[PDB]
Amino acid sequence: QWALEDFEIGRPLGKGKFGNVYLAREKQSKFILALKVLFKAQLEKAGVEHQLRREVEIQSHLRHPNILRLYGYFHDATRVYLILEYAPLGTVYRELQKLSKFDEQRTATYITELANALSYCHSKRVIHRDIKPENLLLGSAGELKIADFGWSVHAPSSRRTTLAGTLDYLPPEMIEGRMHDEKVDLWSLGVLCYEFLVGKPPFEANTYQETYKRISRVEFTFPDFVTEGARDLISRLLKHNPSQRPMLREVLEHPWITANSSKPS
Ligand SMILES: Nc1ncnc2c1ncn2[C@@H]1O[C@H](COP(=O)(O)OP(=O)(O)O)[C@@H](O)[C@H]1O
Ligand SMILES: *SCCC(=O)Nc1cccc(Cl)c1F
Ligand SMILES: [Cl-]
Ligand SMILES: [Cl-]
Ligand SMILES: [Cl-]
Ligand SMILES: [Mg+2]
Ligand SMILES: [Mg+2]
Repeated sequence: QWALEDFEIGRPLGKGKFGNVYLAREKQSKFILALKVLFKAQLEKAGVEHQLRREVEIQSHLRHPNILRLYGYFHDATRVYLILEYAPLGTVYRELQKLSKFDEQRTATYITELANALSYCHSKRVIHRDIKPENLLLGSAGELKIADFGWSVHAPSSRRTTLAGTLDYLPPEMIEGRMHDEKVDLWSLGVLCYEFLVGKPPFEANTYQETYKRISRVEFTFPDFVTEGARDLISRLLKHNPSQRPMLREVLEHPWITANSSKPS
């Protein structure tokens, strides 16, 4: 139905490994959206056609306040275009660069919004597996929305797709190429909570080889300013054994979360 001629393209919004994303306006309605442009040659070479389909499958059917909407799609023989909800306050990645560190209220509120969205997905045994700040977007009232569901699978799962950039948000069972389930997202929530308070993730290292070792051996420490309550929650999430990490319900009722979040569970 939609074609490229139906849109006026504008401000570049961001670049991922595959997605080139631009502000755009539909001519007849004046509707503002984010147009995510993918190159067919690149998708084919990397073998990630199935990730494009998964992203369309999940995000086109949902209507959750903390998950980014996908409205539709079209294509033209060199490119595929995804028509996305525009997030006008940008990425959490950009916001952390701006502020350097988040206070406890902002942090606990974001973790609440993340746990609300992921609780919905886990109830369907869907695991995201790629929760990192560049994939977390902000709505007009500063509310967090999870995006980029291309890596998502139903649990339990193995891995057949090659890992890309950083290891920093992935748990031991994922980097070691073992069977995995919902608890992968709980580990990543712990990594985020640390990174939001401290300004860098807990296993950050200057080589890939060293990052891998730090993750596999769960080697992290806290700076002096991180409070007892935040240490308790992060320590519960960053457990080597997935079965020992809490359920999202238990995160949402943790005393430090309920004391500091400005949003309810
Ligand atoms: N709906 C959106 N609104 C505003 N910016 C966006 C939106 N979607 C993506 N971006 C920007 O584009 C970048 C890449 O988009 P993403 O969907 O993650 O592509 P990839 O699948 O290639 O990682 C994001 O990290 C963000 O900077
Ligand atoms: S992740 C939240 C829930 C969800 O994924 N629902 C859904 C919608 C459409 C298709 C499939 Cl497989 C789904 F799981
Ligand atoms: Cl499809
Ligand atoms: Cl350390
Ligand atoms: Cl353990
Ligand atoms: Mg991305
Ligand atoms: Mg993607």
